[PDB]
Amino acid sequence: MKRFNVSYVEVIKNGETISSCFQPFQKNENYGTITSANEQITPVIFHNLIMDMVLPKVVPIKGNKVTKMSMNLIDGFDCFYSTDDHDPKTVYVCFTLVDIPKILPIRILSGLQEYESNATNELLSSHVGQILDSFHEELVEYRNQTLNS
Repeated sequence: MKRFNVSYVEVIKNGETISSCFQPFQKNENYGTITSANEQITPVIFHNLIMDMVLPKVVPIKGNKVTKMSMNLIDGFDCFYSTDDHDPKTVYVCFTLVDIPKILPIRILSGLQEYESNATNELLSSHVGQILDSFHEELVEYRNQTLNS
């Protein structure tokens, strides 16, 4: 099937990871990418990627929300960064799969903002998945706002 899955969701508070959603899967039924040549990297690689690339080039969003570094931090996954809706010292960096378009990670971070919890290396991951399922529902709902049929 054609589903989604944020490979690694590393949150950041004051330039320091607060939460993290780093869990392997080996492309189960979401998106073909990780399975062997993308399950060795440690959250630190991404945590340092972000911190060393994203953080030193992050922004509190002015009218984008969940923007990809477009710097090619690493190969195999897609890396974007979304700062808190009211706390620049509370970023939200996601590490989806290159196969994954540029819309899930957007709903993931913006989604975590839908809740009130996302400050643990096993909490944000929650809404990430709970937002993942509801994500598509939005993609479907999105196909009926101003269309003919």
